[PDB]
Amino acid sequence: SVQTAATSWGTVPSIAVYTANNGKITERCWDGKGWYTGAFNEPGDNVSVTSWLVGSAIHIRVYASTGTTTTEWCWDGNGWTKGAYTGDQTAATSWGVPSIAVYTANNGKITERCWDGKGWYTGAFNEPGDNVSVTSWLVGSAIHIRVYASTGTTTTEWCWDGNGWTKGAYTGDQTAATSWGTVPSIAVYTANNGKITERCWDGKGWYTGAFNEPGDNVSVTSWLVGSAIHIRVYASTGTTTTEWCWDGGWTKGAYT
Ligand SMILES: CCN(CC)c1ccc2c(c1)Oc1cc(N(CC)CC)ccc1C2c1ccccc1C(=O)OCCOCCn1cc(CO[C@@H]2O[C@@H](C)[C@@H](O)[C@@H](O)[C@@H]2O)nn1
Ligand SMILES: CCN(CC)c1ccc2c(c1)Oc1cc(N(CC)CC)ccc1C2c1ccccc1C(=O)OCCOCCn1cc(CO[C@@H]2O[C@@H](C)[C@@H](O)[C@@H](O)[C@@H]2O)nn1
Ligand SMILES: CCN(CC)c1ccc2c(c1)Oc1cc(N(CC)CC)ccc1C2c1ccccc1C(=O)OCCOCCn1cc(CO[C@@H]2O[C@@H](C)[C@@H](O)[C@@H](O)[C@@H]2O)nn1
Repeated sequence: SVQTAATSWGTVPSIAVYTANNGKITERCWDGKGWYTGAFNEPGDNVSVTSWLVGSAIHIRVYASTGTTTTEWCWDGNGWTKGAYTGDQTAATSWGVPSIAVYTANNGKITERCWDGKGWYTGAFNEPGDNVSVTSWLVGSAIHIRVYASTGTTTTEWCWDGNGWTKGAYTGDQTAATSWGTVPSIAVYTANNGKITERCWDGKGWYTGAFNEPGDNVSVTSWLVGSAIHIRVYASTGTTTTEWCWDGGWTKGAYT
């Protein structure tokens, strides 16, 4: 089946969903007025994405992978351009300049490349895995990162909280992760052999979430309005991606 990556921003919000299909990555966009096909169009068998706002202007980084080569595509308001980033599965997160962290699963090994505003360098993360997802949150200036590494049917959470990578309490399969607030609350979606289920953290242990829908692949994005969380899960079977919406139960979204 296809596989997707999703990012969102702003008050509307705007959403961008990238789809790797038959060697080509395309983009579908929401700006509150219906879904439309965006301008991003590049080769790749795997895609991950991150984005940040500068004022009212979105900046987007899309990581497109073919074989072992990952190309970074940059939206900074004037067309898509090839970024400096130097088969594989990737997952990406960013915070703040910005700083960016890209995790790559390659032949059972997950490694990490980092952007700090100066150049790309190889981060400390090395753990086994065939599938990878990631989420992060700031507590002040302090980044906290959670990487979900999957091998077979086991998914291992790895935690960055300022002083090394520690194995998390979380309990190949393909995952997608999002988080919100300062506790934080986390939600991890896992596509396992045709079905997507949910595991949740609210600061006091992991438990089964209410989301349960079919799909071979999953991506996710979320935003806060005040303290209310809104979540969009993109579940794909074949070339069909269904959007599932949490806005306070889960309802089928308008995405096509
Ligand atoms: C870009 C337009 N302007 C004019 C208003 C601008 C805006 C912000 C900065 C600006 C300039 O400069 C600096 C400089 C520093 N320094 C001094 C050298 C370090 C202490 C610090 C903060 C700001 C910052 C800055 C300060 C606070 C918060 C964010 C930034 C920033 O956007 O940051 C943008 C900085 O970009 C300059 C360096 N740069 C940017 C890139 C772009 O790279 C692309 O984008 C990257 C994010 C990656 O994806 C990369 O692979 C890809 O190729 N390559 N080199
Ligand atoms: C009774 C249990 N203990 C001690 C035995 C405890 C309790 C509370 C804290 C404790 C410890 O430590 C801290 C530390 C900090 N700092 C200092 C600046 C940050 C480095 C701040 C507050 C407290 C807090 C804290 C104080 C007030 C309000 C909230 C917290 C808190 O939950 O905060 C979280 C601390 O642990 C308590 C509950 N908790 C946190 C985790 C973190 O777990 C990881 O991170 C999670 C988000 C998930 O990824 C999870 O799977 C992964 O294992 N597991 N249980
Ligand atoms: C003025 C009174 N009317 C029309 C007579 C009205 C207004 C709002 C809703 C209304 C009705 O009905 C629903 C019904 C549901 N349910 C039941 C749980 C399932 C369908 C949920 C929410 C509302 C909403 C609703 C609640 C909160 C936020 C937005 C909306 C909305 O859809 O419209 C507000 C206008 O905002 C711009 C137009 N808009 C927003 C959306 C939300 O779309 C979803 O969310 C987007 C972010 C995307 O992910 C998209 O694919 C997905 O379908 N659709 N159209």
